[PDB]
Amino acid sequence: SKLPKPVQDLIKMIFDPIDVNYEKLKTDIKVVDRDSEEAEIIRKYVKNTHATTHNAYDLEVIDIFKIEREGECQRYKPFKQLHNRRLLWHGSRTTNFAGILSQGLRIAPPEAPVTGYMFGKGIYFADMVSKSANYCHTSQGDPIGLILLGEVALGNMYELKHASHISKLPKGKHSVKGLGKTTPDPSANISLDGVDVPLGTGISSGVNDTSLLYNEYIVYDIAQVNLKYLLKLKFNFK
Ligand SMILES: NC(=O)c1cccc2nc(-c3ccc(C(=O)NCCc4nc5ccccc5[nH]4)cc3)[nH]c12
Ligand SMILES: OC[C@H]1O[C@@](CO)(O[C@H]2O[C@H](CO)[C@@H](O)[C@H](O)[C@H]2O)[C@@H](O)[C@@H]1O
Repeated sequence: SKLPKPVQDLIKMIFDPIDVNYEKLKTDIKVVDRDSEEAEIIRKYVKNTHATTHNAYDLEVIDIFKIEREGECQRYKPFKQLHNRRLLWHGSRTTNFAGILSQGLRIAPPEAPVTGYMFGKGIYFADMVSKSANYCHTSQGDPIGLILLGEVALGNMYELKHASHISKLPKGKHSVKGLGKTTPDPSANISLDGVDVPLGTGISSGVNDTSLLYNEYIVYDIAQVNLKYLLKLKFNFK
């Protein structure tokens, strides 16, 4: 295989020779240099947005991959210039990633219940790396996890303090923001190619009557998501 060794390692991690498995993902995968500005920004995002109540583990970045899923950017076009585009976290079990990279993030079918979907059947993201990392269900035995950075086209946000359990938004609303008590310091936000990166260290939001500790972002159209990076993380438990 002519692929870089980090990419070979990733392929083995989420699965028949290696190259056919790579072509099975239908995804261009490049290694972001560890000494690049991209990598510095992403490591800062990981460092600053770890919650205090997720003190069960520390996160260390092993490898950062730049991913382009076949056809995804072509279908994100309708939302490419939509205001309020943010770079957000999405965690998931390693076992799922083979699907995620080949089919993209997807929404539960209409026949599925709304139980367990705090803000309806959609695609969920976080601005706190620990909140997304919790959804990797990493164990002390296998302390390596995968997590996505995705450009989400949030547009006009429906800001909610309590759960709705429905996936239908009012007219002129493109996403839902679950308001948490703690948000990244907005004066530290930066723009990485027209896309906001809320990598500020956590502070209080002032939102009082909220059921969430940290923010959530939900979109209800797969075309509103554009995966940009895939991180491999060492979980260091206490
Ligand atoms: N992955 C992230 O980075 C991420 C980030 C921020 C908020 C997030 N919410 C989810 C989430 C939601 C819903 C589901 C989901 O299949 N429920 C349906 C199944 C179900 N029945 C339940 C009944 C009770 C309690 C929990 C339940 N989950 C999974 C993940 N993932 C989030
Ligand atoms: O009521 C939705 C509101 O937003 C728009 C933006 O074009 O549609 C977005 O929101 C819906 C989410 O439920 C989806 O129908 C659609 O895919 C999504 O882009 C408008 O259609 C509408 O005014």
